[PDB]
Amino acid sequence: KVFGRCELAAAMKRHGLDNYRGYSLGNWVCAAKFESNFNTQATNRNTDGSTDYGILQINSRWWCNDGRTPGSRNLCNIPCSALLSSDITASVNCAKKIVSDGNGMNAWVAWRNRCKGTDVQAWIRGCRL
Ligand code: NA
Repeated sequence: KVFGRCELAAAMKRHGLDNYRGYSLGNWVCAAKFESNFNTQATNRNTDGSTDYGILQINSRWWCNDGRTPGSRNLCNIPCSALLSSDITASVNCAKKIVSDGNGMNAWVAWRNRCKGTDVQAWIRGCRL
């Protein structure tokens, strides 16, 4: 599913991301925009053989099992295909583990390069939250 901007904000807010680990909702929306363009089914392959999955582009080396990533961990205890659902719950739950792990939202290179230090409140302006 391809979310609208305010639709995804609302969904993220109901799953408890606003201000999670001190990261306001506009941070998450901004990171989803550039990681995937709001498209749950998104995937992208990395040089090291891993793949990034879903709205938040979560990586199979550490966080999910795809069966084709050697030696990798599955710290979220889920198959990577669960991250492609129209129901973003599974991705949100996994992202809460990522952002708590020590580097905060710097785990998302699109966030670091395109959202960090910007007026990320823009991303939820206009929305009925
Ligand atoms: Na894995």
